[PDB]
Amino acid sequence: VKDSTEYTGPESYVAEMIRERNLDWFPRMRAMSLVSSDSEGEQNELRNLQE
Amino acid sequence: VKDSTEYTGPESYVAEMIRERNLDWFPRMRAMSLVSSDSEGEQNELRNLQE
Repeated sequence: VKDSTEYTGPESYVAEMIRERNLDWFPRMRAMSLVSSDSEGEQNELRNLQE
Repeated sequence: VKDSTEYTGPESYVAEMIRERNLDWFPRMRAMSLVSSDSEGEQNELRNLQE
């Protein structure tokens, strides 16, 4: 010691206490992805939106 | 025998045981889509981000 956790818380716790431990949570996964999908999120969003 | 489942575980379971069976789961649806939406996800993301 040781420280861390332990110390942280425990120590404180102890011291003190309460809670610590736990809650619930642990493990589961939740995120893982979910936060990893967020990583692709900043990996495509600002890239295309700047390019 | 037979183987497958059976064997696977059962056988072982037996041997052994624990757990196986179951848990919771089954069915529901959851994904289916959901994994299918993931299929569109690789079907557009890397496509546009390479093109």
